Amino acid sequence: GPAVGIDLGTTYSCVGVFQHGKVEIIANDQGNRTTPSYVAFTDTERLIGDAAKNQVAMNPTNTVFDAKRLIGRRFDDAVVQSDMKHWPFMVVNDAGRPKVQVEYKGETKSFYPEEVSSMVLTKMKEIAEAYLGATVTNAVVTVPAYFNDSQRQATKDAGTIAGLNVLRIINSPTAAAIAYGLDKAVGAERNVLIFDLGGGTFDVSILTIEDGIFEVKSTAGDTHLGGEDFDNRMVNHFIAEFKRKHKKDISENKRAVRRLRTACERAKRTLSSSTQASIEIDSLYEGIDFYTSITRARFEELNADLFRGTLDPVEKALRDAKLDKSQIHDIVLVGGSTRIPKIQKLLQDFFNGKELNKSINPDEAVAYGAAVQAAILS
Ligand SMILES: Nc1ncnc2c1ncn2[C@@H]1O[C@H](COP(=O)(O)OP(=O)(O)O)[C@@H](O)[C@H]1O
Ligand SMILES: [Cl-]
Ligand SMILES: [Cl-]
Ligand SMILES: [K+]
Ligand SMILES: [Mg+2]
Repeated sequence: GPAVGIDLGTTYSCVGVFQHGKVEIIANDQGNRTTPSYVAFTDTERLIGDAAKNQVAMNPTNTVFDAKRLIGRRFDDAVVQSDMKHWPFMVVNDAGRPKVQVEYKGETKSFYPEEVSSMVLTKMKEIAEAYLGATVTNAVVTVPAYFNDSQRQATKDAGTIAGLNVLRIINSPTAAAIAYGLDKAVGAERNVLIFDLGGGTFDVSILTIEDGIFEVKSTAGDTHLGGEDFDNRMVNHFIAEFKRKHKKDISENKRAVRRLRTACERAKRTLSSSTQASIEIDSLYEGIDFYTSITRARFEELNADLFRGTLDPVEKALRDAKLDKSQIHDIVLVGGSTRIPKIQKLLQDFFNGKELNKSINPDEAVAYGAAVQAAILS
């Protein structure tokens, strides 16, 4: 006490605490309200969060991310087998269970997905503690509505290992609805749609709420669609640009590409607020600096297809919920990618002008709700 709410995301995590009737989204040591769900291993240390992602470009093999794509799954799992091909780190099989293998202090080591995630939760726990100036023990941790028992169990174990007493595992969409106070009894049932576009996944959930009780009507989306795909479209655009101006292709330089990706991710965030953004990278390739810029319009074209496609899962969710657009009482934005103006237009146009619940930072909405629920449970 106080107990906190932690959003353990695929790419970013967020922790909040509810005090004096208000939720405080807690900033980390670097002043960031969300922290990368990254962990890195080196000859001398173990890095978590910002410190880990900041060195991902020079240490691709021992920097782990996406642990949430493995958590609660078996090695033989089809999705595990597919994802493994795309990760720079190794995933091994231990008695039918996946484990990430890395080099730490010169020796080989493997960790279960819940162990990597416990490291991320420990970081969030310490972040809350630095702010509260007290020890944090109780917490509510979130999971996608589609997680099964094994995944929920593994996420809870990750918390226990982090030294947290998990009060409860709740679904992200429900946490988001709770953040907006949509769980208050108000007569009859209400249909709420959660549009969650994160950095690596896209989830659309339709909930029916009556008497403070939630009913997941349907879920839709794409487990391999997120802000990270928008960054790639930008990376390819600039690889071509650098090639035209310099007669050089930086494609095979893993570090140069990762550093360009990082500059694009940052330019992207700026484009949600401004109509243009500057990209300036020192010594990108062979000592050549890359100073350029990109417009919001340009950014939207490079991603027009991906953006527009987010509406397919929305139509399917409605169909599976046996509901029509007009029957949705509230539309909630979750995920940092929903801060993109063009995406808000697409969703809004689809719902014929209906206003979107977007006052709470989408990438903080889940942690916000979990923080509210954690206080209640305490
Ligand atoms: N202002 C912004 N505009 C566009 N994208 C953003 C903005 N802020 C954060 N993002 C993106 O949101 C994604 C992940 O954050 P969320 O907070 O969505 O994480 P997670 O993937 O774990 O759910 C990233 O792709 C990140 O670049
Ligand atoms: Cl930190
Ligand atoms: Cl449009
Ligand atoms: K998150
Ligand atoms: Mg998320």
